[PDB]
Amino acid sequence: KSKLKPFFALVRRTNPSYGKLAFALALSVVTTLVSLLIPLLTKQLVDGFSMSNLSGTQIGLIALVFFVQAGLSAYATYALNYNGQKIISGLRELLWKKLIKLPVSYFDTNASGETVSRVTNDTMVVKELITTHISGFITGIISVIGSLTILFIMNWKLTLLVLVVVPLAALILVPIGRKMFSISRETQDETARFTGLLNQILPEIRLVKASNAEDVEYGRGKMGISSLFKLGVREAKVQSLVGPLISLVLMAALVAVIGYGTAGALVAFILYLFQIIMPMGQITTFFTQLQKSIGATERMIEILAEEEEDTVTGKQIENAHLPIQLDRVSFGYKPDQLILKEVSAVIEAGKVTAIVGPSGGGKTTLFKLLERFYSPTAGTIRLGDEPVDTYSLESWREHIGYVSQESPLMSGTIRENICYGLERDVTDAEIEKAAEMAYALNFIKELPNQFDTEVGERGIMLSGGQRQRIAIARALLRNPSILMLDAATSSLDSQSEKSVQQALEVLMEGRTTIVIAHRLSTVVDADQLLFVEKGEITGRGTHHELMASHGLYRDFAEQQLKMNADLENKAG
Amino acid sequence: KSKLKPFFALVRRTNPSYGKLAFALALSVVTTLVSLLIPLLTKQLVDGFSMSNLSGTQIGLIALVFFVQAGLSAYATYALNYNGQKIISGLRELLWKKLIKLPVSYFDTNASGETVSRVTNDTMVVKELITTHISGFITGIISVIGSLTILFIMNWKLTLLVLVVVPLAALILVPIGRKMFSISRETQDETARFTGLLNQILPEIRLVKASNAEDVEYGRGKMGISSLFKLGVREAKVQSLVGPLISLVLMAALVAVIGYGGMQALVAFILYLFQIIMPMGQITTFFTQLQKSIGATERMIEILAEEEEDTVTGKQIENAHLPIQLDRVSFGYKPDQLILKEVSAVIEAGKVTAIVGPSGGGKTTLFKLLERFYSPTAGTIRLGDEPVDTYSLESWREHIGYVSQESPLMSGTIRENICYGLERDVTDAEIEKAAEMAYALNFIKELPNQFDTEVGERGIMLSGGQRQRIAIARALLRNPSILMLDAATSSLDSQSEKSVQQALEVLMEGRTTIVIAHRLSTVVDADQLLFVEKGEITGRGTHHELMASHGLYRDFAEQQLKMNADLEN
Ligand SMILES: Nc1ncnc2c1ncn2[C@@H]1O[C@H](COP(=O)(O)OP(=O)(O)OP(=O)(O)O)[C@@H](O)[C@H]1O
Ligand SMILES: Nc1ncnc2c1ncn2[C@@H]1O[C@H](COP(=O)(O)OP(=O)(O)OP(=O)(O)O)[C@@H](O)[C@H]1O
Ligand SMILES: [Mg+2]
Ligand SMILES: [Mg+2]
Repeated sequence: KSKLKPFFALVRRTNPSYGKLAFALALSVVTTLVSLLIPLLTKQLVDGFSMSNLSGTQIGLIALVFFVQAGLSAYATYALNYNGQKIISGLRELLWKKLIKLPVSYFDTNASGETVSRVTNDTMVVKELITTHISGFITGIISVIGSLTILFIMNWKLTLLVLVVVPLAALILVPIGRKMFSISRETQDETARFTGLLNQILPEIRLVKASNAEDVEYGRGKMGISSLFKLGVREAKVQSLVGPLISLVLMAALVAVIGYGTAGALVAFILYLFQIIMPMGQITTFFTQLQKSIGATERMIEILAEEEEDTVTGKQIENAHLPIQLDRVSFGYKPDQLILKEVSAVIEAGKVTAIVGPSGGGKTTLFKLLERFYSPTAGTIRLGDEPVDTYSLESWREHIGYVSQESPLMSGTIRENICYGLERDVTDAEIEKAAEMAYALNFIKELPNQFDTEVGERGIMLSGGQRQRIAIARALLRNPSILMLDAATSSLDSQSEKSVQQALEVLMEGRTTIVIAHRLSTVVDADQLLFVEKGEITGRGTHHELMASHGLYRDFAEQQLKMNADLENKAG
Repeated sequence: KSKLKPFFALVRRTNPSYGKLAFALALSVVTTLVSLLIPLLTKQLVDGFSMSNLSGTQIGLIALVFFVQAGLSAYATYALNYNGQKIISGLRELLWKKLIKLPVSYFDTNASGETVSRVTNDTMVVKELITTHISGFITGIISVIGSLTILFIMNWKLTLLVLVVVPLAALILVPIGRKMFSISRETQDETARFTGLLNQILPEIRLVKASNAEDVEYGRGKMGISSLFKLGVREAKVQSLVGPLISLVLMAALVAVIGYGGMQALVAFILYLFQIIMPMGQITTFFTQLQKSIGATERMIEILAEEEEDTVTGKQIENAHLPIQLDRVSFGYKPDQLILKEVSAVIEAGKVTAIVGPSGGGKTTLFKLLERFYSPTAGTIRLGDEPVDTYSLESWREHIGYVSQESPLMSGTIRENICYGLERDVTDAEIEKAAEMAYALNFIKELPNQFDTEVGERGIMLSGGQRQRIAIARALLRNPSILMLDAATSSLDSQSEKSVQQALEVLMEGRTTIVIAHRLSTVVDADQLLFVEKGEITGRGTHHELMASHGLYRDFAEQQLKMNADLEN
């Protein structure tokens, strides 16, 4: 609740910080000791060196070493910074591993392109910190405890002033440190908004060439930056406010010396007291910059509490192959506004089931449900009269292939877009058979050499027709028990998909297959068919069995029949 | 060529840096003066102050006021940092405006998700810099010139040592500054690779749940970070190397005082000489961190030389409406491997032309050409017997609508996905007619209130079916002379698109329309049709005119006829 205890708990999860820093902090302490001891000895030494040269050859060597050991402080600056580079790299490690094992039901709410900078830019603020953080704080805290003990009159008999220098200053940093905390949470919640704007803009540059967007999306960037980030000077204004305020209470201690305070002691008293400031200007800098870190990490804390959606809790059950039964499952994408209404159907093995619905139904959502992404409230999904959750959470995903309604590809270099299914044993003499079972090898070999070809970002390299045929090979290399085709009519011609339908029939005969498609002439011979509508389903059986029996549509097909009856009489 | 002259030229383009910094640098100079003058006066003052409380009270209250002007240094630290915040914001301004006016023929080569961080993270390295950069450099350079003049014996009669302290140190920083420059260009060319990895991964999280990717794409991140960025400690190792090496030449000057002065003031000479180090430790820090900036900006320079693809060179010609003629245009996406082979066809006005080709042809690469993105080598594109380049470069884009083969949407809040065509005069009582002409208003009004609805990143809140119908409204709000539909069969059903075809026929009758589509039953009544194949075209005329006459395919249609003959029997 104190916003401080989790932060040291946060760096605690990066384990190996304790080892080398403990050595690294130690020699920086004695670095403060030798810098304490240096200016008093040389002024007596030179008087000592009036003798000069003799003491000098030997002491020249001595000083070189000594002065070489004055350069040993650089090794402390190195070794702190090395463990400084360790602690940031542990954050980026632990942030990234949590980031992909968390449920997909998070990412739909908040902006994948926003949270990505919270890996980078909400760590790099601790790199610049941890030099000024540690090294400045330790070098002062020994000097201030080194001051008042040698200011021995003022901590045993004149204590009533050295109990004013810290606590009255401590009241001053409290609104500053709180305001410093309310700023660093804002900028770091706006760097993420700023980078999130651009990654939702820059890959879509072909649309932003709409010739009126370029005068506008530039204007959104400037309104992104200058109204916020030059308005990030609000940090720097308060940052410079600390200057007078440390002194404005410190000189208040200085005027206090006449209210309570022989004369031979007063002159030495001023001499030691003015050695406090360059120490005191460091410790307050640390307490400022510390609260800068917290607001830059307070957002990063909450994304370490979301609940680890991939479990490997496989109880006794992964392997056998049984039919799939949906049992009154009703899904809500938002729990007060649901779109699926206790649908109940059975997916028998070895036979291609299909799903056909109009635009706006629950077609694709039932597929994302059948990857067990949500497993909603009312209803259970079972297989073999066994509930699908208790098998495992996502080792059951391994048995299934899946292609989306769109065709997604990462920064591919084509052969790696197909590869990571079996992920270790790709068997290069088999990918071409997965290409031949997808009509891919025909229009790949004329390109420069399948490996050597590189797709774009979202896969621009290849085009749109080649995109869909590439992604369908991903499911046909994983060799699944259960296929899941979402759009086999998406971006491909009738010449292609006839080879596709004639290919997977050799594959899938004891391996059941759920495929939805537009344009019902691709699922006419399916062994089952469904007609889903707005979260409800009103159909069963074969298409010929459904056309004569059911009287709901009776022209969904005839909407597509009359679009094809024109082609006969126009040709003959 | 010197890698330095463009950098000061780079900040020169951010104009207003000259104004306030000149005031800001000035009072920091006299801040160095008062810090020079302070420790000598007080030690003589306290002996005169011991003339009691009286000596202190009334002069000392001004000394508090004097100590308030010691806090005036903070205002210099502020005003430097304020102009420090100005110069970074000018970079992000000038980088962003150049970034979107440059040709699309750049972005296909290098990785939009890579170059985006070069807006942010290759500017923020100058923010931390410019405090340590300027303020540290100015506060030393006056002190070192303030030292040797008060070390007056050693710059007129013992000069032969103060001509060693700088130039022999200057040899030492040369490999360091060069190595420091070869490091900062690497990390900043790897922050961009690291962020570019994630934005090509994180929005595709539904695919990365392939259950074997999570154990792998996590491993690519760690191999991204730890093999490179904990290996970014190579900076910090050389960064700490400067410590001995400034002194290891400085004490070499110290041993030199007996080689020329030992046979011949010496006690006061040591006292002023040891005041040089905390100055000298600042100036070398500046020359280190300066070369850190250059490698973090050398990549940023070259993206200010690419050539401004939107010109507003409209010569005399924007407005009239004439047919479109392609004349032997041959496009290469790579100039030694071209895919379009001097295609020649004519697009007559008022009549829907279509294009149908198999997978792998040049069907869209002719649409992206028809937005004048490339305008390739062999051949000219003309309209009205007038070449299309000399009209304007992209004010001609305003007359045209266009939807892609995919359906793209930005972070929308639906009404803003349709809005920025006319971009100032959206006329809220008309968007619904642009929705009614796209079969959008039917399945929008049941959602929570068209404005209030928000799509996802790539429209993931909306459907796939709803995505395509939304994007097609964008062209039907701009009210074009020329439509360009790329996939009216993409993600939409036969119930939808029959309304779509029956809608735009009321719109397009004197407004010509180029539409490609799968599944030839949507272009059967087109007034012209083309059959493009691998960059070549082998068809003309009407479909019924092409089916009997041409003998190339003769079963491209029959490939789709026999798939529909099963539905009757
Ligand atoms: N936030 C959301 N997440 C997931 N699905 C949503 C969300 N909001 C709405 N939906 C619904 O998801 C449904 C299913 O989309 P689907 O996968 O069926 O697209 P499709 O298969 O192309 O079919 P359609 O043609 O009906 O869009 C849509 O009806 C849409 O209303
Ligand atoms: N970024 C790119 N720019 C231009 N051409 C590309 C690019 N990436 C790949 N290509 C090549 O351009 C060819 C043309 O594809 P096109 O633009 O016609 O897409 P398409 O209309 O979907 O093609 P099809 O419908 O024939 O599959 C592809 O075969 C591909 O080899
Ligand atoms: Mg889908
Ligand atoms: Mg296309």
